[PDB]
Amino acid sequence: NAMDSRFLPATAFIDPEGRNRNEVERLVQQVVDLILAKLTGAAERPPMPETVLPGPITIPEAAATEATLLQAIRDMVDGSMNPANPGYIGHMDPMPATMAILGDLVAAAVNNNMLSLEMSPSFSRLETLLLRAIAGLFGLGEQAGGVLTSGGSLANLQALAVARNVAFDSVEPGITGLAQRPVIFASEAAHTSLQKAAMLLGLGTAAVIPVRATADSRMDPEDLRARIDQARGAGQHPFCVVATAGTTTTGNIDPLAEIGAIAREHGLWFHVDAAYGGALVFSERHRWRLAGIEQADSITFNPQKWLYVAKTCAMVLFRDAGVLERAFRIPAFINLGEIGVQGTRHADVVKLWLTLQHIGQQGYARLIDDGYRLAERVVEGVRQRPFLRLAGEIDTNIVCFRGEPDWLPAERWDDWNAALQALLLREGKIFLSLPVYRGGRWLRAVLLNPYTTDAVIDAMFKQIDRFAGR
Amino acid sequence: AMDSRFLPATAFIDPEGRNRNEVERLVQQVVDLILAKLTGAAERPPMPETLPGPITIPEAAATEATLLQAIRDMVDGSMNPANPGYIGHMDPMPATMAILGDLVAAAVNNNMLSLEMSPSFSRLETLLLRAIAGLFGLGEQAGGVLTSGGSLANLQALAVARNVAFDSVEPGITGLAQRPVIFASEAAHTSLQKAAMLLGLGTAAVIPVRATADSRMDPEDLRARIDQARGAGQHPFCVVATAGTTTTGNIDPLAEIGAIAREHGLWFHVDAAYGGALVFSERHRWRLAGIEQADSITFNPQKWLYVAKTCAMVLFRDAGVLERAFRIPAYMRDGFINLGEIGVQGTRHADVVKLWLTLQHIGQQGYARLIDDGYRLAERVVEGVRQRPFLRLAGEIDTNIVCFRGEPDWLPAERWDDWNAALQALLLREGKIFLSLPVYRGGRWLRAVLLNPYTTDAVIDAMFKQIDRFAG
Ligand SMILES: [K+]
Ligand SMILES: [K+]
Repeated sequence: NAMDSRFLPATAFIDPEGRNRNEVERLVQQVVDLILAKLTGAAERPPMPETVLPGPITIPEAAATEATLLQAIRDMVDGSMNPANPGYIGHMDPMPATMAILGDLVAAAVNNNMLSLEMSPSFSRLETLLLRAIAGLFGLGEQAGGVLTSGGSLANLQALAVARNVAFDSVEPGITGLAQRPVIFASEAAHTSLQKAAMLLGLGTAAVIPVRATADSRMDPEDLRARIDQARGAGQHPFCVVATAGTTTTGNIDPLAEIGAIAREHGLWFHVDAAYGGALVFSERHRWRLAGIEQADSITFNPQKWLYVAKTCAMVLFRDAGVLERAFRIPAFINLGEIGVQGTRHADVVKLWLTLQHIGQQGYARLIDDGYRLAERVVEGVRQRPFLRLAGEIDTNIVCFRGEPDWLPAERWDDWNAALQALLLREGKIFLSLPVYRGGRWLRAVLLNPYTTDAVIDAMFKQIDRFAGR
Repeated sequence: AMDSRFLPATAFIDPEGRNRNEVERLVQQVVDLILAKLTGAAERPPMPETLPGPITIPEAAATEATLLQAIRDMVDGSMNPANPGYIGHMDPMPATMAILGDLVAAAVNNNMLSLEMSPSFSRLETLLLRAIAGLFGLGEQAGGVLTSGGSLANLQALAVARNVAFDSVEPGITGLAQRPVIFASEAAHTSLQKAAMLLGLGTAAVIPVRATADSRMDPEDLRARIDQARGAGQHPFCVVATAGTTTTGNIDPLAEIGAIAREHGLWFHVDAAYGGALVFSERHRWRLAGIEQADSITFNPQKWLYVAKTCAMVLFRDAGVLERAFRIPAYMRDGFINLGEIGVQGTRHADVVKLWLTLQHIGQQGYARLIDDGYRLAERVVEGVRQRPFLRLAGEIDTNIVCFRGEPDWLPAERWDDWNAALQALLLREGKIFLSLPVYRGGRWLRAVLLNPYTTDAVIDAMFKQIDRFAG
């Protein structure tokens, strides 16, 4: 009735008996052609878009023309960041695997819902089985399981929610009746989704007690021990320790076995935030760096980062999946909505499973090796240059470094590194990020793009030398 | 390393064109496969024909043929809301542009975490949500963020309400000596209880207000409960009204409930996850009267605006509240606020692309027409029920949702639940018609959600003929 009417475009929906197949096929092909053109041509667009500024938006009364829509897609693509450019080396945001793109097409077309088994009969079972398999690569044991979540922040929130619920039995009565303030410990280098989660969970941001990190940005276990004693002495109630496997700024890995041993000694939930570094489970050569992770009560891991799955794709894993029934699920197989922060949720398992199959464990082991190799080339270039300083030793394919030119007052180093970052981008078409770290602005390389080469790295250093020598 | 033996030729799209031909062919095969399933969706039943073994992640790359067969299997094993007989849930066939929008989003793979990771999309999302906040009538300060589902939008609205009432961003709420509570209809969404658990309030902090026979919140009982809460030494801080209850699709009286919230100094949140779409219908939008005074609104285009999941938002009448009462005191190099700092999520998929493309292609007039046709089908179901003395309506309808059940006099009330389950199974197996069967009022009820643009009077007629045959 609506679709026959003059108030809907003939291609607004796909007629399920094929009546508008030809019109629908031509519209789809125009969008597919445009996208393939932009992506097979991605190196023609710089890593960051040229500056334009947009006016107030209006939602039209009448249907837009296919022309207007295609032009909108064109402008949206041209105005977006372009991590497919070999020069894009700044963030844990990679070009997507081909199958990941196609898996989201497939997911959106069937439009199933992870909320319940009846709404995702194929997908729910697959996600549950795949995450058991992944939990097994982490060595979490037979009872281990998890859920997919829209982002690592939600995975951290859910881990901390469970750790809180187990410590305080807070599912039904909440935590406002408490005389001792609950607190958690994390490296001073750990992700701010811990503070955001602590605020959301009613613990407040201050409940995340920072633990000293070494010169190489790894948590100091002796300091963790100190801070736990201090918390107890102050009448606080520690309930969780978060170790990070791949810190956001520097990509370093905490000493997971030692941290875990301290958490267990003190009866604290041990959560490992392996959002980035968890991908090392696919590399024989580098997997040892995660040693201790197998004793975690929970793990956060984001395939959208180092496994090249188009955003979002992240999970939280529990060593005992049964805990979600005990200390999460509200009073009322298992409909996944009941045991996640989200209810309705897009079927990320489609792009995850298709991606994992097409690249394979050996494929990831090779991508990971090549990331390390580029990273080590950056480290060597920094070592050859007295005016550059490394943040510290690297644990992953991330290198944080900055200029500390001795001919400049330190008060002007932030300006110097900001200027270098802008120049690398403008003239070298190379994007580094510029995080705040240790109270200063540092440059940050994340060597993820499979098409970044040694030549790009040598090119960056050449322009750095030219900038340094004015 | 693409040059290596260890990765398929098409694992990634070479940014200088080197595998363009191979990538095009692979992409074309999946596109053609998906179009056949969707242009052929009426041949697949609304639900798949009826356990898988443990999964193994393969060492070596899978063949393109294995991958294609996986897609075929996954689709054939999926629910199929595109079937005209799928009429059971708030889960629609996706608009064509929403499918294509997600294709575009995944291809450029930007991140809504921050402006520099989503330079065009972050500004577009902020401006579009101001525009939508304006349609809801929230005023010039109104703004919002997209979220992955309405549960997160409800979570975020209730976090902000709690933070404003208790100054809890930094110290938390463990210090409190009177328990914070919220009020909501006994018909309201369970994401309130889940949100309450997450926020540290406990599931019991959601105090249920009596609803009428038509499943609408009773403003008099809300007042009683607020009085009772304060007498019991609780601290009310928020009232949630629901515009479109999940089971029956009813709309709370937003103006009266909001008057009562404002009278008692409580945050007024409207969960318009479903019914919010009425903002695009001149003819039905009056049903939301009072919503314009809300402190916050949850709205889910993935429901009645046909945007492929997920797509939802939380809107605030004063978007500055997010800076004041949400954002943490404080990885990247205008003054614009990175959206990750003012949402529950940090990294987020660019849902704005399918939303904006869909809104433009359907337009306000298209939605008004879609909504009308939904009310027409629902009214046809209501009429069918009225004619059959063995069927009972749950109550008056407010949206395109109809909850009803068999209560046949010739069977004892104790057997009604099994009668209705068996009818639901029958409609599905014989009729190829899917109705959901929620628990409501301690009973099993049938539930029709009349969303598919291709559901016709004839589908409804067939459902009633199967019901008649079953009852005879
Ligand atoms: K150096
Ligand atoms: K009747």
